[PDB]
Amino acid sequence: VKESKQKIHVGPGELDDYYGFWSGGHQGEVRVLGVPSMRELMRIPVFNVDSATGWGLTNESRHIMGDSAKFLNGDCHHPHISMTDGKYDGKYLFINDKANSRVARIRLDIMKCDKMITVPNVQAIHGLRLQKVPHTKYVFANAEFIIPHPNDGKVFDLQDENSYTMYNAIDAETMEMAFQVIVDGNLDNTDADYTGRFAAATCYNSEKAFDLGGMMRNERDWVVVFDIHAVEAAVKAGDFITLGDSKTPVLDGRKKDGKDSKFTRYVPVPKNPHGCNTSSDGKYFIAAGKLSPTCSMIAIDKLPDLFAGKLADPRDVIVGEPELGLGPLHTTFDGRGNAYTTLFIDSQVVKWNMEEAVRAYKGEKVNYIKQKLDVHYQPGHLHASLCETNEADGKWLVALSKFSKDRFLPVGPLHPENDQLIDISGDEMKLVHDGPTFAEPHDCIMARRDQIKTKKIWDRNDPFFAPTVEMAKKDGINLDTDNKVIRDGNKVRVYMTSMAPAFGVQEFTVKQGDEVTVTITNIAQIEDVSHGFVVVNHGVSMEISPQQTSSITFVADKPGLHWYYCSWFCHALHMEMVGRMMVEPA
Amino acid sequence: QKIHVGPGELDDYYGFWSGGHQGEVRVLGVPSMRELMRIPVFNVDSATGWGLTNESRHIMGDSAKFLNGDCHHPHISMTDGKYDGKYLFINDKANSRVARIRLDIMKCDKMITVPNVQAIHGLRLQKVPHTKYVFANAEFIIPHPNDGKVFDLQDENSYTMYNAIDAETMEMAFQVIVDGNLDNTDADYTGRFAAATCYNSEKAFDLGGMMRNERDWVVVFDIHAVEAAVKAGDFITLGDSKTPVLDGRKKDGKDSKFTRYVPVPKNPHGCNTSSDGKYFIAAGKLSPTCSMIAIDKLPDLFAGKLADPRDVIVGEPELGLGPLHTTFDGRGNAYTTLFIDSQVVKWNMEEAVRAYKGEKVNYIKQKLDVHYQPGHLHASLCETNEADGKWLVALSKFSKDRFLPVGPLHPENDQLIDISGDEMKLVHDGPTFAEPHDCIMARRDQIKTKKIWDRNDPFFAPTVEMAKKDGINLDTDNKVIRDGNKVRVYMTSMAPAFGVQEFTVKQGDEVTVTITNIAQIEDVSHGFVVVNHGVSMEISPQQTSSITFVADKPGLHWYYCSWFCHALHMEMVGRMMVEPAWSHPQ
Ligand code: CUZ
Ligand code: CUZ
Ligand code: CUA
Ligand code: CUA
Ligand SMILES: [Ca+2]
Ligand SMILES: [Ca+2]
Ligand SMILES: [Cl-]
Ligand SMILES: [Cl-]
Ligand SMILES: [Cl-]
Ligand SMILES: [K+]
Ligand SMILES: [K+]
Ligand code: NA
Ligand code: NA
Repeated sequence: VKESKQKIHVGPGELDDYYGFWSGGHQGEVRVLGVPSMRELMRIPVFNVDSATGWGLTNESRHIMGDSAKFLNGDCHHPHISMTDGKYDGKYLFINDKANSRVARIRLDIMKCDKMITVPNVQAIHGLRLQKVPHTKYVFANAEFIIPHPNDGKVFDLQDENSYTMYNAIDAETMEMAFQVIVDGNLDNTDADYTGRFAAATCYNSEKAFDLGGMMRNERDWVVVFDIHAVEAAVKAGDFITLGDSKTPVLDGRKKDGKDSKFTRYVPVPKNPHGCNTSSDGKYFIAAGKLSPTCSMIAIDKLPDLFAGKLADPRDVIVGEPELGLGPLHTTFDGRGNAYTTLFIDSQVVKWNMEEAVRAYKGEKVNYIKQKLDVHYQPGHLHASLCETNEADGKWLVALSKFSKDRFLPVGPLHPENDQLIDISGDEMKLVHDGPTFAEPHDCIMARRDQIKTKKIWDRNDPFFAPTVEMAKKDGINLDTDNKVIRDGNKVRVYMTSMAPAFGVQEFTVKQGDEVTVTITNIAQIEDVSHGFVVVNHGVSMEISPQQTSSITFVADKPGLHWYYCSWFCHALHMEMVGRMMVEPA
Repeated sequence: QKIHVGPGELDDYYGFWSGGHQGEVRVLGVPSMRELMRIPVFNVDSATGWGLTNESRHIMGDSAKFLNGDCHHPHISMTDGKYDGKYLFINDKANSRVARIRLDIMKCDKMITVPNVQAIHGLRLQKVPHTKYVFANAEFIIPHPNDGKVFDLQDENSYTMYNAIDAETMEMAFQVIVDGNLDNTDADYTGRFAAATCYNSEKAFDLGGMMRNERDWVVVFDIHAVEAAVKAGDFITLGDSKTPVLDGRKKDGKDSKFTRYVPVPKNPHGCNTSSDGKYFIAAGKLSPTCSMIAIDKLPDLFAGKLADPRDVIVGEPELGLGPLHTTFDGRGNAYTTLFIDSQVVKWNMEEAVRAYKGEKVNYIKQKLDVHYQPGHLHASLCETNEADGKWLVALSKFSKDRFLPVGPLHPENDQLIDISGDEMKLVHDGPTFAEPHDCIMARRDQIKTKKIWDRNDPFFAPTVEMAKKDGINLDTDNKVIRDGNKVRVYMTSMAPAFGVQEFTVKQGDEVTVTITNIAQIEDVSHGFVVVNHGVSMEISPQQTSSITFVADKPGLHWYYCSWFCHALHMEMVGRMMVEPAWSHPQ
């Protein structure tokens, strides 16, 4: 007998217990929440263009985005925190972009996106999870959609032998591709084991169809299990191919005339399975049945025997297949031996015991279902605190529901998502908070307060703006002191320090048509004294926080006087923290 | 007074938060302070496609080239000094715009770039007899014309202008040239008078010059005189704009027909009409006071029946350091933010008026500490004669230690305060991104939203018109129209299938995809994303949306529905096949 009795109210002056990291959904950012208050503490721009900080307008952000800076949209689903020894280490957050096929990395000490990669030769990065053990060496990323190779417009057929999709491994530390694995079918969600050897992904389009009925024809698709040691062995030996102009090593994980690859095993699982979730004790890859009212439990301890050819049938690694309810999509864990699964159709979370499910699969008459909690409505992902680590603490559960209906005030034709906080600390799940969120966060991740350490002010050698320091070095500028205008043909490079309530350069003059770069270094050493910089009617906007350098480039295409001002309320004289750009006519 | 809104309870008030330099408008539930919706206005929204869609870019006009905005002041249209819930208006300081949000669909439906001005800052609505005019301050003095021959702010032709926009047509109504500059503004409860603070009576560009004079002023406008001069044809026009321009400057000590300038210390900021309609209250900022302009003495002031403009001041209470903004409980109390002292000061307006007459009386009732450095504040219904004295939001600029650390950039602290009793009670600390400057609350029953679009809605009527030229009936048709190197795809959508699941174009074709969501159910929104083309939009029930992009890459390119709509949402996809350029002419 233990009761669910956790306090939910975080009063003024009190602090939240957990950080929540929410996908921004189709809006494209990452959002930082306090838990259990469910209040949004910060937005981290990633694939969106952020007017406030200038992400997507500044030179530093467009350098990180690369050529993909041309896109103003993203679609993210799956945020995950880097691990060491199966526990969060607080270093990085990774997230996917399904719209323009990217992975981004966020540095959790500065809460900014610091690296971004377009995954080559694929369309639509969806499933994403991190190696757990010995640490996050790889980011694993699913590309969802089968495409021709090459995709040059000569072949459009999905059934062609060179039409396929690929599992992707990115080096977490360098954010360069490590390798790709061609698979049969497609890829939905993915997870990793607690040794580093195995990773697994669900597949819903084993049929390689494009139409709705075609994609639901097979009784069973599969989860494909990857032998990462075997992949690495082959890469280290040089037996791989490359595709197109990408140097990425490409391994072939497809079955060929019935024969298995060294790199993959295909475990039949019903049906168009969706979630693929590693239990916190490291025993199971759990695939959520979706169209089948089940979850399928893959025993990780049997996978070495599967890849060694010691098992008669790939189904022999299935050790449980509990019937739970209508539309199982995702599973999480309290670390006490229970699994928690969203039922999309039944609109519930079901709590169930994994070892009892395994015994029931053997034919014991034991009831493994503990509780079904109604949620509102149609839940997708769910997340129990520390569930992706061997420290899963079984305290908080968030269920992320796609139809809010009447749970909030009406706000027009478009509705918010209902992210519901559930106390799981005791024997009964208890619903304690409905949190409306914009643009469908799909999944979220929680960390203990003590797992996250942030910088209070920037470091001057920070890699985030190191290329700007370099540019200034070429101009002979000491960013910490200098207030100067460099003229270079039709290029003008203003460098200034800023200190509330004044810009260090308060006027400058240019010729109509000049390309202007303005670089600002906030030399305050006080926490929270951010400055802004907006050029009126030029579409120019950016943030400069304490000890940061930020820069932005625009063309002075309009003759005349053009004011600039500080956008971040910084000082009693903030309205007067302004300057003039004077543009002499052509 | 209920503080906490439990699961399945609804908030009692809507709150409309400015998005600050992030450029959107945010809809909150009060008192829970949870964000229910984001309304993109000057930002590019990846989720809905605002800034990318043809409908949004049509509304933005040429300003669709800007990806940024800076908004501060949201206000709800009024009829007879009460909110009518028709429209929300907000300013853009970064690119000199005013936007209108239609509160039934919670979307920006009109936008205007105010001509011949720089930086739209202060903004407020006529109250009586209804909101005919939107009043908008241009904050910065510029040359006229601003063609790069004159840069000096002291030139005869260097000034800023007060701006009146027709609320219903969102076209310019008139502009009034003023001395000095403009900061905030408000309107009386008769329709005759509006008023604006000025902090740069010096027409300087540096900090000390802008602070030189002991008093700047509140400039009062006689809208009846302006209206009479425009009907009489007595105005000029500037540049290309047909907007009537009237001259509200003093010339040679002589007052204009349209303006009177009331001396007020010092670099005053806020400008707030009391809910009883008696006073324009100006916040003294650098002066530790507010200045109360008796609106009933204004007709006498404009008729030359007063010896000194100061004679319309009937109060100047000393309140504390850095008064910025004032709001009203409707019980004769005013609440003022003290930026430097970091407090809200509650004071009795009539008692302050007696103390100005010499009658010693303590008009200050309470000073509540806020965290930290408050800017604007807002009491529920404060801008109407229905000011109800229940809730107070103070919007503080430095949150320091009030929330978990999230890096060098800190959230703001919007603190909800109970003012229903004699004593202000701090009840909730609400972190917000990008510095909302101001907000506005409305009773739940003052807002009526549509659950599904009307098919004749002007938001997409231009698109319906385009479709008619192609002979399309958007409600039923699934057709691909070809026109040279343009392709216009029209389709219906019903979960979980796109009405046109595949189409083929030539490389380089300009593709418009128009989608009509023909669902009748609430909350069934679809999305549309073209992988790797930077294309993303929302289509809510009975909406038509369209987006245009270049099919610049040969090959097969997937599109998918981004808005979780169904159990088969992962499977709602389509294919664009792009034939290579080398296989087609040129
Ligand atoms: Cu992309 S899917 Cu269940 Cu993860 Cu939301
Ligand atoms: Cu623009 S000012 Cu007190 Cu409104 Cu914030
Ligand atoms: Cu710098 Cu406001
Ligand atoms: Cu249509 Cu999801
Ligand atoms: Ca299938
Ligand atoms: Ca002044
Ligand atoms: Cl998953
Ligand atoms: Cl338990
Ligand atoms: Cl104001
Ligand atoms: K939704
Ligand atoms: K701030
Ligand atoms: Na990169
Ligand atoms: Na317009």
